[PDB]
Amino acid sequence: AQVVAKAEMLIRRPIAEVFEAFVDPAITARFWFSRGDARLEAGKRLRWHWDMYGVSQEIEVKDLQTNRRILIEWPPSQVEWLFEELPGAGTFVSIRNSGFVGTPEEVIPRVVDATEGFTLVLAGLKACLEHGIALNLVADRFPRGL
Amino acid sequence: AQVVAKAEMLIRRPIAEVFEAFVDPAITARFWFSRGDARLEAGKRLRWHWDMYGVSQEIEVKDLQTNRRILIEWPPSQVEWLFEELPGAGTFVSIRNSGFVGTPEEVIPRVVDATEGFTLVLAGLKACLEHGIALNLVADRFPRGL
Repeated sequence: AQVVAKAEMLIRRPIAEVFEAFVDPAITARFWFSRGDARLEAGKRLRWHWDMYGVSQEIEVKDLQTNRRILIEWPPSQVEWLFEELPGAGTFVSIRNSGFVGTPEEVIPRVVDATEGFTLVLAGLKACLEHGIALNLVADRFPRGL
Repeated sequence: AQVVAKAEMLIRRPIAEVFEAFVDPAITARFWFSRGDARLEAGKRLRWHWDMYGVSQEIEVKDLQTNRRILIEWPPSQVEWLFEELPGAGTFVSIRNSGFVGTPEEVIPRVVDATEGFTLVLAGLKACLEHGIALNLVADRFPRGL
């Protein structure tokens, strides 16, 4: 029974726009990381940077199906995005993160943190695309002086 | 040693306003449930309603410490809010939900569901108090159709 961190949300915009919001880093940087090196494409390695932490990460696009699926791997934890149209209303986005190894008891906190983090990604996505607002959920989860 | 679903977030408003957003259902309903049939007080038995889902839950306020802590029980799962002034930034809010039973792949999907759910509460809280916007995360998490 694979242990999966999961977050899902309806985004009330067309699927081509909601999919592009994860492919084009100039959009993704409105709600998730600080900057990304390039557009996602199948088989490509690239870096995502979180300037407000100390952190960047090289990722590899393992699968990219337009308006349907994104699978990326960190060099073997993986994160899958699935996009389904809800006709007339928008795009239902589902994020699943797998690859947690260890005692289940050491993984419960890791699964908690990943679930909250991808839930933040979707809520920021929604505020950005439906309201034009930068909610700053990623930065404000870990404020200075914490 | 207990399993906790948990979500935390900085809300950039004064602690008294951030605390009151959970005590007054005319405020809480802007980002979480549909309605609540009383203001929270120590020892009160209360119902909260999610009319969009046809669901309602009776809750008991076990502890209410003004601007510091709320502890609610459902008939026994418990949810704790802690509120802490980050003087140079705002109000850091932490939600911890305990009362998961079983220790395997039985509790992990439920701690995931709960972590996602309380993360949505805090992002909606942030959007409502900092931007005055109803993000509608709760209703749009389980859209009818699909």
